[PDB]
Amino acid sequence: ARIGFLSHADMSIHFFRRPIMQALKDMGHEVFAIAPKGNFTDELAKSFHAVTYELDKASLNPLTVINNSKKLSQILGELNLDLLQTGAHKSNVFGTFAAKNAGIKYVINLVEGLGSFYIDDDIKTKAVRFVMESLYKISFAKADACVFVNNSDADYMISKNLIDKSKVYRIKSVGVDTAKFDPAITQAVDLGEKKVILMIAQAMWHKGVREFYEAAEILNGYKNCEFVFVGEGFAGNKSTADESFLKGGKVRYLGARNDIPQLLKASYLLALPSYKEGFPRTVLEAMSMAKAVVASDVTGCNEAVKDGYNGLLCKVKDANDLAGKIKILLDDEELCARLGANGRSWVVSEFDEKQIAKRYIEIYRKFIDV
Ligand SMILES: CC(=O)N[C@H]1[C@@H](OP(=O)(O)OP(=O)(O)OC[C@H]2O[C@@H](n3ccc(=O)[nH]c3=O)[C@H](O)[C@@H]2O)O[C@H](CO)[C@H](O)[C@@H]1O
Repeated sequence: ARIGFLSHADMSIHFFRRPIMQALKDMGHEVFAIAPKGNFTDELAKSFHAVTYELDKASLNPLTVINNSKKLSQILGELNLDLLQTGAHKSNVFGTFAAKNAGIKYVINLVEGLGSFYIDDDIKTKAVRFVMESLYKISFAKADACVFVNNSDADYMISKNLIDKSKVYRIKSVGVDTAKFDPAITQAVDLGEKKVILMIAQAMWHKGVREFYEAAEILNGYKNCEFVFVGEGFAGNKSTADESFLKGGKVRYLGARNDIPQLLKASYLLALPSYKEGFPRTVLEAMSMAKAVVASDVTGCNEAVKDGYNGLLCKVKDANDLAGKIKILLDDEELCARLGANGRSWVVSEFDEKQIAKRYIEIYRKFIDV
């Protein structure tokens, strides 16, 4: 009845875990949102028990990551948790070690994307990938189960004998609030009289930001289109576009936004030229808003978008092919609407958050009384 949700970032708790956490709260359980201080901490803290901790999120310095995970073990023990749900690599691995050193009997892991350590292929990153996968063998062994939001990550980690099928649970996508993301009750943002080509993402190079911006240059307002980017940059980050880049192209930059349903309602299609995903939630949000998607033919994207059904797949690291798929849909409105309609139909029947949350709780029921 004391269930914590550990993440390296409060955004995962607030956007992804939330439906699970709200379901458990409603059932009368005490629910903990464990993540470093961020932009959603204050909001999270009036819905659940917010707990913050110091985390060097990207650092790979052993002593930093050891000291950090010792402090986290203490922070976690003070919560007297019955079960901990972790998410993503650093929480899955070091969060599990910390949780077990803290006396938490049950730890459920979650993989929602393999990350940039499977995009980059340099020798340094290949070494880091090997260590992480070696530690996963241990954390997965100490943990009781791991949920996977797509099939490819599960297949892969199984193929590498990192985890036994017995513990693999496949719950496709983290779900989307299809009653909130509902065209009929949403008033579009006013972005003009243009065909808005919308990309929602943190400005990671590995999200395809460069390709989205080059594709904007290539189409250059074709058929009265306008590329729009929603998300945050970060200065002094090799892995990220700075605001100067995000504002300096044939793209309208809106920064961070909370009116995503309204922005999607204003848009003509959603683009996600990611280098790698798990089950992208912005794609789900577009589908729920009955909007067609053009996404990269990469892990995750190619499970959330079926080419010719709810969207079009384009080659990765290829600004011209991304522009081509967008042009195709600009050239054929009746097709673009048909794909969006298929997206809305697919999400309502398989990806509404409420049933997805109930399936997580059925996994928890295996170990604790809810
Ligand atoms: C592996 C990877 O690279 N990403 C995965 C990771 O999500 P990411 O961390 O990549 O986030 P995402 O891009 O899937 O989702 C972003 C979330 O933030 C919201 N948002 C974003 C920007 C903004 O200004 N305002 C706003 O509200 C957006 O509506 C969405 O709900 O986990 C997700 C949940 O499973 C998916 O599996 C993604 O594939």
